[PDB]
Amino acid sequence: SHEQFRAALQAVVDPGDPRSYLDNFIKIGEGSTGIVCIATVRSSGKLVAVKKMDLRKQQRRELLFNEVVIMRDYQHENVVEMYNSYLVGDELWVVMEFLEGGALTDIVTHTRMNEEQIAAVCLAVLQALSVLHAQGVIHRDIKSDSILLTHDGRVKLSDFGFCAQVSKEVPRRKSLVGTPYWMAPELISRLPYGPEVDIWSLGIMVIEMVDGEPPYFNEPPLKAMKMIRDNLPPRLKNLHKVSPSLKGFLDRLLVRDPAQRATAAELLKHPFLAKAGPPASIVPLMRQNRTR
Ligand SMILES: CNC(=O)c1ccc2ncsc2c1
Repeated sequence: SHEQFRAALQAVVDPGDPRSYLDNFIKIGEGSTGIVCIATVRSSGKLVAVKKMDLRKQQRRELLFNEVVIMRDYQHENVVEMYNSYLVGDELWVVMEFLEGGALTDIVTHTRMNEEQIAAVCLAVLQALSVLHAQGVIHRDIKSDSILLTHDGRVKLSDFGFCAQVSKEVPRRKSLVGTPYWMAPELISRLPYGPEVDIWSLGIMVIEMVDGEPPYFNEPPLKAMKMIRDNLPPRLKNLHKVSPSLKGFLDRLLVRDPAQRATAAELLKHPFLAKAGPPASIVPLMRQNRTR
């Protein structure tokens, strides 16, 4: 019953209607759970983003609860700040920070990132992931689309709609969740899994940043998963174009056996990350500075 779920949700969200203090909604994007508008706080002129998820157009609508679990409990500097959540009509609305340097997908699609810039992205995702993983939270949809930048070039994780939680009582997850190309093979094999699955997907994102797209991006989703499961770790299209120090890094990420994969915390001490630049090194890549 759609109505029963709307009622369940009302019990966990902030009361009211944000359209009472917001002005001039403009669509800026779409995910798989919903769309993203920006609005203007009416009194102050600050901008915010509002994530709009229709309750009737979800694969599993119980995952919508993840938005509020994360907003309540797992806020952190390398994670998007989510301010309030409402039930509006038949939609859930999350008001959050507007990350105005946009998504990393736009950068990888049109640009050639260098290793200083790649290393800064990787560092900041791994800061986030170690902290989350230590609390047993697995993100489960790591990809360029999930990484947002501020105008001044600081990297934050987004799109926690598919995340899940592990612990002594529930030590592994079993669900088939994410975006096919970035899925870890243990996950595709339906092994029970842990946070190691985010480390694999980060690798795939490294390859995004190096090659421009993930492995097997030309096959339909179903066939490429078969491919990930069977064949060995995918190779850079452009192996010759990467320092041995970054090959050394990717090699610790794209391990098929989850037990021998690196952890977010171990990978923080890997030498490839010493090359990380500041935030400012990423600013040139953004569409508003790229051609200028
Ligand atoms: C393609 N753009 C986007 O999807 C986008 C951009 C900024 C932002 N700030 C909070 S959510 C969010 C999404």
